[PDB]
Order: sequence, then C-alpha cells, then structure tokens
Amino acid sequence: HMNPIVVVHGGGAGPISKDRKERVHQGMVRAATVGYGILREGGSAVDAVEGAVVALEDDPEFNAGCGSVLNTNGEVEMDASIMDGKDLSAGAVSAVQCIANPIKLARLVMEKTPHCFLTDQGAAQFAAAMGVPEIPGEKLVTERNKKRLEKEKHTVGAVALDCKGNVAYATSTGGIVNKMVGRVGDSPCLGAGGYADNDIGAVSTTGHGESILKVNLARLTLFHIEQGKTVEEAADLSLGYMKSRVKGLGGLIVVSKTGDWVAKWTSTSMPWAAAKDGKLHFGIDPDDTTITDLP
Amino acid sequence: HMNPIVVVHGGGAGPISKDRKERVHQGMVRAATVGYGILREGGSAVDAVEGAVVALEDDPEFNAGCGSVLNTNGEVEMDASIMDGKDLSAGAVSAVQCIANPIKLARLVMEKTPHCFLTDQGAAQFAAAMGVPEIPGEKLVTERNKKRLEKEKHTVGAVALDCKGNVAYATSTGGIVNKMVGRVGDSPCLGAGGYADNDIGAVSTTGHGESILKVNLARLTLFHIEQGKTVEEAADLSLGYMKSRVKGLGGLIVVSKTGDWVAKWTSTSMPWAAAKDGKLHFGIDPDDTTITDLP
Ligand SMILES: *C(=O)C[C@H](N)C(=O)O
Ligand SMILES: *C(=O)C[C@H](N)C(=O)O
Ligand code: NA
Ligand code: NA
Repeated sequence: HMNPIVVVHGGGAGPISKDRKERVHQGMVRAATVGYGILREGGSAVDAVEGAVVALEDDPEFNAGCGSVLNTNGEVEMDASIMDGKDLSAGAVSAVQCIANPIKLARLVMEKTPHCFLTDQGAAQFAAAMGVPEIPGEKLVTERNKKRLEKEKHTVGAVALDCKGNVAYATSTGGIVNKMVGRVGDSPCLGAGGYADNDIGAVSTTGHGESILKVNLARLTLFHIEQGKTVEEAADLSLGYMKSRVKGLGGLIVVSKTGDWVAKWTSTSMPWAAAKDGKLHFGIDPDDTTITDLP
Repeated sequence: HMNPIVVVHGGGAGPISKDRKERVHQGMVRAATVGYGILREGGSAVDAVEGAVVALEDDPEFNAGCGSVLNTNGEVEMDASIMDGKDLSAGAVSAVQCIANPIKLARLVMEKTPHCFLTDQGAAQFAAAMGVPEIPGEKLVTERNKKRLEKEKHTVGAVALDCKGNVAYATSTGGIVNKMVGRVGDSPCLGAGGYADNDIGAVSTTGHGESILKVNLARLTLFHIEQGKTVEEAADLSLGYMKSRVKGLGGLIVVSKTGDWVAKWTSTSMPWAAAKDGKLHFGIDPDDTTITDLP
C-alpha cells in the first residue's frame, strides 16, 4: 500500500501583492492539510481532491467559488471537473451560478447521473434536484473582484494518490476577468484542465484557458510520462508546447502512479502545496520552496 | 501542393433499416460533395468542414441541427465544435437552442471572440448579437425523434486536408435521446469530439459521448499516429482502448497531414463518405463500399 500524496495549486497568473501572499500561503496549507487529513484516514484519491478544492472555493482569496472573478456583466459563473483514475469515471459542470461548491456538483454529476457533463440551466436544475443550497450572488462577489473588472473595463486544483494507489484530479474556477457570458474554459473539459489515469497519473491545470484546451495540456503531460520522461521533464515539455505553439502561459501539478510529483509553471506565479510523509511543501514564486511538519 | 480530401460521417449508431439506408446515403453524398467542391474551388479545410456539417445540420435525416434528438423535456439541445490545425484556433458551443446551424455559431466563436467555447444562455446572447436568426425549436423537431422519445422513456462530422496543406474538423450533434436537460457530450470538447493539427492530422469522432470524453478519443488517435501508426492501426487501437477500458463504442474519421485517411467504427454502423482524387468513397456497413466517379 503506497505512500499517499495530495498536491494543491491556486491559479497561475501574474505577480501578487506581498501582504496578500500570507493569506494565500495559509489558504494553500489549509487545502493541503484537509486533503491530506482525508488521505490520513485511508480515504480515497477521489475523496481527497474534492475536499481540498471545497476549501479553496470557500476561500475568497481564490478564484473558484467565493472569490470567483467577474464576467463582463459583473456576475460569477463557475466551471469544474473531477475524475476517478481507476475506471476513468468523471463529472463536470460549466457556467453554474448561485451555488457555493462547484467541485461537489461535478461529483454529483459523476456518481448520480449516467452522464459526465452538465451546463448552465440544466445544472442549475440538477443542483436543485440534488438539494443544493442557492446562495446570494453578493456573497460570491468580493470587493477586490469588482475592482479588477473596472480596471479591465477602462483557478484552483488538487491531485492525489490514495493508499491503494488510485489517482484523481480536481479543478475549479470562476473563469477569467471580463469574460463573455456563457464562456467555457478548460477547467470542466477532461484532458485539458485535468486528467487522471491509474496507468499514468493525474494532473490539474491553470493558465490561459483557451490555450489549455487548444493543446489539451493535462492529457499531453501524461502522453510523456507514458513515454518515459520524468514528471518534471513532462511538465516542462507540455507547458513549453503551450508557450511555443499557442503563445499561452500556465501551470501544472502532477503525481504519477509511482508517487512522484512536481509543481511547474511558465506563468509568473503559481502557489502550490504538496503533502507526503507528514511534511508540507509550499511555494508561490519559482525556486523558493519551504518544508514544514504536518501535525 | 496537396491533393485535397474531405471525409464525412454521421453517427456511429445501430442497425440501419432499408428505407433509411437510402436517404442516409443521399445526405452523406450531398455533404461530401459540398465539402469537396469548396476544396476544388480554393476554399480552406475549415470552409470545407463547416460546409459539410451544415449540410447534415440542415438535413432532417441526421442527428444535428434540424432532426436532432430531443432531450428529456422534448426540446432540441445542440453541441457543435470546429478546429483548424494551422494554429489550433477553435470554436465550440454547447446546449444551443432554437438555431439552424450550431457549427456556423461555433465558427463565429472562433472567428469573432477571444474565447473558444460558449454554452446555453451565453451561447444565445452571442448568437443574437451576430444576427443568427431565432427559429421556434419546434421546427427542428421531427416526428421520428418525437416517436423515439415517447418510446425511450417507456452526431455528424467531417475532416478535411486542403490544397494549402491545412487540416480541420467540425462536429455537431443533438446528443443521446432523452438526455438530462443540459447534458453535454463530446462533440463540443476539443480532443474528444475531434482535434485538428497541421503537423499530425485531423480526427472527428462519434457514438457514446461519455466514453469518448474519458479516453480523449480524437487526440488519443493522433498520439498513435505520432508514434508512426498508420491511420488505420491508430483508429483501431484508440477505438480498441475505449471499448475495453470504459466499454465504449463509437466510430471516427481521420486524415493524416499527407492525405491518408480512414473510417473505422466499433458500433454496428456508421454513415461515412469521402472525396479525393476525383472519386467518392461511401459506406454504412463494414466493407459495403461503393467507389464511384465524381463529376
Ligand atoms: C485559471 O487559471 C483560468 C482557467 N484556466 C480558465 O477558466 O481559463
Ligand atoms: C453521437 O452519437 C455522438 C455524440 N458523441 C453524443 O453526444 O452522444
Ligand atoms: Na474561493
Ligand atoms: Na440534421
């Protein structure tokens, strides 16, 4: 029975306000520890990614759930997906509004429908058929987020390997600032925002959405690891393709079936946190990595 | 320069009856003809793939545009996507209602917006903006799918290689009969419903949209070519893999950057036709082909 691991990332974009970093740091730790706390009790790779991502949605410092950036009409529309490595089972929602937790709805899509993908009104209905609390829009909308939209008007993920050596991903996002209404990114789209397969590993992505879809970044990262490259080599290879081919930046986290993991980005920043052997690893900027004890 | 080629399909389905056999032949013949004429007139692969899919969207005999399957409510909900392998520019739309040509709306998302995928409410807002008319959903409803939905309770695509060397795909569908409101299959997801790359090939797929999405079928088929599998071996393994791993069945059409092409399927039947070197190739059944001359 293998040594478990969760990795966590928190949108990969431009440089961040130095004070806000403490708040971002503590958010990464929290998701990781929750994710790890779920593995600790021999809990599944699927159980774990979902719990980590639930925490970040609820954390307003991150652009998924509460903290979601705004669309062109000042509102919050959100995307998500989850995948089970074992039989490649999956669930996703795109363009949902006025619920708290997108990643759980995707899991509701995954295990409680014969389908994999619901969108907009059909998913607003499905959430209501599943007893999902509608929350006020003012709660999901923060102040910093109204500010970013004005200045333009002038993503989070988790991967995990459980004790049985199954793998899973979860990705969740409010989208991209000043996006059109109905705009779908790479997040809810299997093989682009994430992919998990026990025979390879699992990956969650963040970056220029369109560019992530265009190249299918998550499956591609995996294409390589099957070919024999390292996690770090494969992450290098795919992110560079996304830059060299479609002129797009982004970030990724992967853990393979051997339990080897890395977090790599061609964006300016990508806060990340991995937990493995009771030791938490954290970072926001390239080549500055801390390690602390997990209680 | 490259001799151009178009391959078309609807839909990797079950047994086809004698009366349907012939209309279906005529529809395929017409769509392959529209595409090849565009390529013979100097048009791009994208023009040619958009060309042929509109022909099957317009034709009531095919599950896409008019004649699409009806959802759970007795309403037509449509997905389509288009991709050029030159720069990986793409457009896609999900759960689109009350419109003739979802693929035409998919092209405009690629061409007129900074996005590559739109859905439902947002899909329609952008539609109305671009002047796409609104037609009563009823006018897409056929007594065939009407009957089929009452009973159930109790897909189209093309690949092209052009005289400039450009490849492309387009895919549109009404989905699976009686789908949940806002279910979204493969057909608008890049990598699943199709993929185009000027440096490898182009692929358009069909059948069970849930399975196609998990194995990332279209892009799976292209990794197999990248490893120097002929277009036939590449279809057979990637279809071979969906079958065993998720127990999915469907079919595809694929074209290499050099002009090699194939239609395989694992369902019982798949309408397909192909025009290259002045001839038409057509089928429904395994090796039922008739190769004629084309004026
Ligand atoms: C998150 O980083 C952005 C996401 N990839 C998207 O929705 O485009
Ligand atoms: C058409 O049968 C295939 C399509 N992939 C779907 O939505 O089921
Ligand atoms: Na959040
Ligand atoms: Na049709």
